[PDB]
Amino acid sequence: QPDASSFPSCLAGLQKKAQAQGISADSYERFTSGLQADLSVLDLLDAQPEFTTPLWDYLAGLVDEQRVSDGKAMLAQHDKLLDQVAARYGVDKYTVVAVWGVESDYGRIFGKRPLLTSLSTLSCYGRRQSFFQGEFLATLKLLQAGDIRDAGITGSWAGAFGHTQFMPSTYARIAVDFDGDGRRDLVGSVPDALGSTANYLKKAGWRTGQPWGYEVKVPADFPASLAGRGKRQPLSAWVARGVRRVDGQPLPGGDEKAAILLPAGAQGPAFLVYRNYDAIYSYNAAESYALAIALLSDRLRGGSGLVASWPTDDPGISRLERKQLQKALLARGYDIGEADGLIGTSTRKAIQAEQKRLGLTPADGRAGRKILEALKGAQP
Ligand SMILES: [Ca+2]
Repeated sequence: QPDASSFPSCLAGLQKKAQAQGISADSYERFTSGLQADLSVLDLLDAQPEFTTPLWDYLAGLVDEQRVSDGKAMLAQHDKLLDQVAARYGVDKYTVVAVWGVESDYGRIFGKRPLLTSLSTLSCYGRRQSFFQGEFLATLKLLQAGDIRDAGITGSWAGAFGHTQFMPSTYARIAVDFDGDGRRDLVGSVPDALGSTANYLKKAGWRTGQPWGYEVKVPADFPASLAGRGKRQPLSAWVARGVRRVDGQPLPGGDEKAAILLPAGAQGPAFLVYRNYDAIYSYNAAESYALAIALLSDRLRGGSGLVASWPTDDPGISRLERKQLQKALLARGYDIGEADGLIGTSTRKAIQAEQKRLGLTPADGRAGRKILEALKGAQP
């Protein structure tokens, strides 16, 4: 089993590796002095989840009306900067602000855990030590360079942090100094953050002026077997198969490769995705985040949102509504923690108990509209 007694020898070993890669002993002592193993970070790894979260729950929180209103506020406030970012990297401002909204809520996301604690612990314990050692050493190089200046910086357990939720190795490779002050500051500089977001997408293959894709309508008998991010066909093949834009307009046709996504079955919402969707997808390597960015970018361009409905009687609910649901559960005597809007195991267990009590099916523990409307009390 992991034991805290091994941590000092592990940290001392990493000092020699750090020195070999140009991190000074002074830097290493300054940034790692009083680091302690936090073995609780391993509780979040190779943890089998008890609950399944469908795509429409991710989208209800990532693309909620507050995310859309906040994004339109940022497009207004940062208009001139965003034009300069688009001019310098060839990525449109709606895409850049959509990524900023989904990844960090425009730089407002609470980092639960100190970066250097998570990464040093994961460098010394568990089954991914070599990977996390690279991330740990990349963080120390960024601190030595003064790109990062807060050794107590917080982020995800896996080391994603700042406006962009880059991991340290991504930060090293992709971060830009947009404002030209000699610092690549993705924590405190909105210019550096938006420029780095754009640079990430450019490096991932973004084609200037091309769409991510769009929502489409497929015919009743469209074969679900043809769908998937990996299964591209020329647009002419999709036209031949009766695929159309959701407003009935034809596709462009010709020879450009595109995939159809049917994340919720042959008559659920359908998406035609181009190479720029693949660039977006690379940021989180998860359809939930990739379609959140694409659909938020559609809302920020003044789109009304998804035309098709998800196959549920229980639509997802906003971040504000998740807080209302958590307050409702606390009011009914479920000790689920703070009403922070994060739907974790404690909340989902209380939802499932209420679903079974109320005869709601499925008793899936989802934070959906059905349980919200059932449990809301006074002044939600
Ligand atoms: Ca800068």
